[PDB]
Amino acid sequence: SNDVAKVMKTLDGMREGLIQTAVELGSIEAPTGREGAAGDYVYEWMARNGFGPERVGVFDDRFNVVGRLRGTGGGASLSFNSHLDTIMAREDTARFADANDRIYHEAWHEEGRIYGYSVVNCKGPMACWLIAAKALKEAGAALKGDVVLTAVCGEIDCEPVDEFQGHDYLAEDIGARYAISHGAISDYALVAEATNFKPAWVEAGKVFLKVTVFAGPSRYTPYVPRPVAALDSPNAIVRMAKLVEALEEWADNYEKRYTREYGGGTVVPKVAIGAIRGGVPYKIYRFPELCSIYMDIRLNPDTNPLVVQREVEAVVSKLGLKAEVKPFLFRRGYEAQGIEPLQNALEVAHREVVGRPTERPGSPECSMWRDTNPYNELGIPSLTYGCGGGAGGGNTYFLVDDMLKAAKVYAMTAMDLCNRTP
Amino acid sequence: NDVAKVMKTLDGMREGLIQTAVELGSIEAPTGREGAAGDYVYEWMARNGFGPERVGVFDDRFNVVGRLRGTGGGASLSFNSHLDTIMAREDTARFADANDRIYHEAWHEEGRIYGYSVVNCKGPMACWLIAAKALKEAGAALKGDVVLTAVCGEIDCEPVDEFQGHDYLAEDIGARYAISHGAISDYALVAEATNFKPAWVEAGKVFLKVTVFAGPSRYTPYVPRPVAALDSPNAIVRMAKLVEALEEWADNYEKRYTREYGGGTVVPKVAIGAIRGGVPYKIYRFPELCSIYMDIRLNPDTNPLVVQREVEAVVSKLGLKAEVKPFLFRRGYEAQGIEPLQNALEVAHREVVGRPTERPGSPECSMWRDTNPYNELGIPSLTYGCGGGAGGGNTYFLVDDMLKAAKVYAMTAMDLCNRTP
Ligand SMILES: O=C(O)c1cc([N+](=O)[O-])ccc1O
Ligand SMILES: O=C(O)c1cc([N+](=O)[O-])ccc1O
Ligand SMILES: [Mn+2]
Ligand SMILES: [Mn+2]
Repeated sequence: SNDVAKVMKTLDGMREGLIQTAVELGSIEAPTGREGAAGDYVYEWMARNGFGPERVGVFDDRFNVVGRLRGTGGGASLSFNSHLDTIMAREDTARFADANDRIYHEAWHEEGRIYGYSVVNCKGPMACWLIAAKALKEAGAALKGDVVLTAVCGEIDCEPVDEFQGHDYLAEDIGARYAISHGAISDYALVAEATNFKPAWVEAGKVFLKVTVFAGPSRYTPYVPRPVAALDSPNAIVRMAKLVEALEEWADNYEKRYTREYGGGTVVPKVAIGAIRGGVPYKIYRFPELCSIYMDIRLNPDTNPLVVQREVEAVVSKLGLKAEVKPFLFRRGYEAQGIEPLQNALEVAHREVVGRPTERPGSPECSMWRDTNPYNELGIPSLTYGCGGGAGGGNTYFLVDDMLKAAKVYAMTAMDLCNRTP
Repeated sequence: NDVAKVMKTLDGMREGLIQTAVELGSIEAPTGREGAAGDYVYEWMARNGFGPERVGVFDDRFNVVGRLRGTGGGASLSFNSHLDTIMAREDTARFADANDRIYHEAWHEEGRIYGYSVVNCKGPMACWLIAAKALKEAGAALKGDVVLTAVCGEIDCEPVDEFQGHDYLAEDIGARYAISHGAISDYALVAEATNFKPAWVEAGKVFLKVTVFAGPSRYTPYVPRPVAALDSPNAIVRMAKLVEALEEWADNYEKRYTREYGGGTVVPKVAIGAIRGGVPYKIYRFPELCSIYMDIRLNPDTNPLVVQREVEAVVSKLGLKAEVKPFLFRRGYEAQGIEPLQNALEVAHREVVGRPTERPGSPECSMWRDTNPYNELGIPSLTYGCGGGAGGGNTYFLVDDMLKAAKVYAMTAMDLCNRTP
């Protein structure tokens, strides 16, 4: 009844705490690889507010933080999940025209909006359910089941390859899936990231390909043969340039050919060339005999990675090029099974706070990697839901009013779902 | 055909097979220190031109992945075995004689090769390493690639409480990591010890830490007696009562959740693997708490939370205050779309062994093996090897049997890798 109203009033009074928590958290430097400090904040925040957190991680400076709001007994568990890492590092001048742009690294309340990529993704939705949990506890809401509060590291799609290995470059393998596999299990799970108040419970897989084109023989610049046809060039960089336009057209058709509609959303799987190199910049007097490209290829839940690899091998084959197409990352995407209880609990809350039925999610938010996948993979029916446009968009701010709305929806969802008997 | 040629090659590789298993089995490599074994296999693969790569989370605990590349257009088959062994010389806490011999060494006697390190799992590993060599030296025609995968951390060690990170990790940095970072293929054969009996279902597991509470703490000259066990201020005493209740629950668990699948019969068992409270060097006050650590195997269709509730209920029935906390959960799977590999292996087996395959023993279907990650990731996978399981514990292989296995592995590959995906 009004045990909802009681909590809602409480949250209305926590607006200033909602802001500060988001800003203090968003202000912390925490790109993937250095989320340690961000975790420490969240651990101690949970600690002060009595959620009894544990650090659950593979490395001592890169870990997940898990706390709980324990219930009276006999109810279903709900996890809330957001990630501690952010996209931009001040380091990476190789990816951004202005790696040191204020919006990439800081977070502030102007207006009544909160700006910062670190807030959109993801500190942000995290602040929303942290506050939401605080409300439930202090309003003394009746919950039979546990609320699991899971702040994870390494959600962002950084992966090791070649000589870039270990602690510095790992992400998802030590993130959510690790936390869940080591205790953070629950009946259902809500991943709080930015959709536009549109729930999604399908997500994409991905396979990463390293395509290395071979050529040669190496020649000192005064001996290079000219003129020669591009595809016959001894310079592997030259050949690769030709392979790139062939691959871009293949990609244009890929996303359309493998578009697929699920109940949880329409998956539009896209392809991008994310990195190139060959050979080394500090020794350029001989062109390279080889040159590599690095491809991000998203998968719908029903696409086998090897199928995609053969398609790419075929593009190369059509050009008459000798190349190695080697996969160095594979993760599966999933659509949730048995999602209705969480779907419904959320739907009820959403119509109360936002006012209309929920809409079908935007394709990009269904066609990415979010941590709904590890939960789903492990039998915890899971969806994603939060305010604002995705940072991949790129949105750069949240409205404070919308964040408050979300925190209300999160709390309401919990009060419904956590009072069911499993 | 091109088969007889391979068989004859294998008949001639008998001493290389022995040498490889023994040199491999001789290396100290309990889970947590599989580095040296990883180094050996890499160099073995390098010598035979399989172009290996090291794929790992740490630079001294890694997986080794190589390929025997095909002409093009066939199905890919992985062969998988693990680099770690069960017993460490350190483990005086689990074995009465931690420094035996069978636990740590490996040697050629009869026409046997002895050593737990050989049964599990250097030897089945040797079997397919040799098989690949035979295939390569005989110039066998294969349309599809053969992927050679030696993984770390297969064995069920897991971090818990204060034991975290590098030293205590196992499965999270092993096979699933290797597969997730490149070692993918169409099908996968995990070579571990069955008795030439294929299995393609495997069990999951949930580990529970159960802590019983009591108190108040008392200096020994003040301890209240007599008191009923369940009322003792000593948490150790209460835990002792709970242990018996849990053993009773365990006896019935395995029968209640027994389940037969197409891939084998799963009988999920329960063991109390560890206990502690409090510390041995401050015993003048009994502990207000005491913990137990439970290994509970799950069939593929059991939700871990269900098991947690069953145990919480056991505690509740005794009037005890306890915390039941899970610290490990992994799912077990039955393979889907296994038929092509099942058939390829069956045909090979009948040719080499002479009779049809028999149904696997329940324990080989009801454990953790690396068929689970492959299946989880959509690569249909079964287990097959020679000899009795180390969990048995068998302590040797017959070399004749090891040779038979390598032949089955080789033939399986020649069939499957020439079918169109
Ligand atoms: O949730 C997101 O929008 C999101 C975006 C990126 N990104 O733009 O790189 C990465 C991870 C994310 O979750
Ligand atoms: O594969 C096995 O038989 C096996 C046995 C043990 N064990 O007996 O402890 C552990 C891991 C294994 O894979
Ligand atoms: Mn995100
Ligand atoms: Mn084994």
